[PDB]
Amino acid sequence: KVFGRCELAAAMKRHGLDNYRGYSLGNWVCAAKFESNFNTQATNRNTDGSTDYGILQINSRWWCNDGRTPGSRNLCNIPCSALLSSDITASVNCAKKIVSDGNGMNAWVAWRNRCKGTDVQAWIRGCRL
Ligand SMILES: Nc1ncnc2c1ncn2[C@@H]1O[C@H](COP(=O)(O)OP(=O)(O)OP(=O)(O)O)[C@@H](O)[C@H]1O
Ligand SMILES: Nc1ncnc2c1ncn2[C@@H]1O[C@H](COP(=O)(O)OP(=O)(O)OP(=O)(O)O)[C@@H](O)[C@H]1O
Ligand SMILES: Nc1ncnc2c1ncn2[C@@H]1O[C@H](COP(=O)(O)OP(=O)(O)OP(=O)(O)O)[C@@H](O)[C@H]1O
Repeated sequence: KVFGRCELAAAMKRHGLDNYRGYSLGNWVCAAKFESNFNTQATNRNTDGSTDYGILQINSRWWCNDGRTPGSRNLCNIPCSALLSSDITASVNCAKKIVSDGNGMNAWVAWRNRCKGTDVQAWIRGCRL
């Protein structure tokens, strides 16, 4: 599923990401925009043999199991395929674990490089949530 911007904002808010660990909703929408272009099915392989999955590009070395990543830890205790669903629940639940882990949203490279410190509230402007 390719979400619209306000559609994803509303879904993320329904699933409890607004201000989760102090990160406002626009941070999460901005991260999804630049990680996956709002496409739940996005997958991208990394140099180390892991792959990133879903709307928030969660990686198979630490967070989910894809059966092909040496040293997989599966800290979200989920198959990576679950992070590709049209229903964002599994991605949200895993993202909540990631952002609680010490580095906050710096776990998402696209957030660090394209969202952090910017006017992220713009990502929810005009939306009826
Ligand atoms: N009665 C239920 N039976 C089974 N699962 C449930 C039930 N109520 C809630 N859930 C679980 O809640 C998870 C997420 O909540 P829910 O499906 O209600 O979100 P939503 O508001 O429809 O989401 P979105 O706004 O993204 O469409 C679902 O994956 C489902 O597993
Ligand atoms: N892949 C990553 N996963 C999680 N946190 C990360 C990752 N890469 C960087 N960070 C953290 O994000 C924050 C900023 O990252 P960055 O690499 O830019 O900072 P740094 O090397 O500590 O120095 P500076 O920000 O001063 O240039 C730091 O806390 C860094 O530890
Ligand atoms: N400062 C830290 N010291 C030790 N372990 C840490 C630290 N920060 C995070 N971790 C743990 O390291 C593992 C990877 O966390 P991290 O936030 O770096 O993940 P990631 O951004 O998805 O991966 P990567 O850094 O490989 O790109 C998790 O178990 C996290 O709990």
